[PDB]
Amino acid sequence: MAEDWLDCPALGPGWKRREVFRKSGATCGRSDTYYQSPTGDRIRSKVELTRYLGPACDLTLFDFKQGILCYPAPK
DNA sequence: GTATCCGGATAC
DNA sequence: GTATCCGGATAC
Repeated sequence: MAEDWLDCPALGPGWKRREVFRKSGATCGRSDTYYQSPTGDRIRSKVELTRYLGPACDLTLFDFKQGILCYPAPK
């Protein structure tokens, strides 16, 4: 178990992101990144992330393939 | 029972 | 047509 859990500053402390290069079947070869909340919540995408954070807390600067906030805020 | 992963579904 | 997110299923 434990494929590769890496930190995820795209949200805050506690968050963890992982990479999944498929395993087989038909979709084999695709890479899916899964990340768990910072203290209790399984999110598999940005929407799921926007859920535990609230609908008003959008995440357009969050990378679904990396799990990081490339840019914090403009002004 | 847990855990991972596979596959597709939907959307306008 | 593409893109993204979700869900369940299986596994032993």
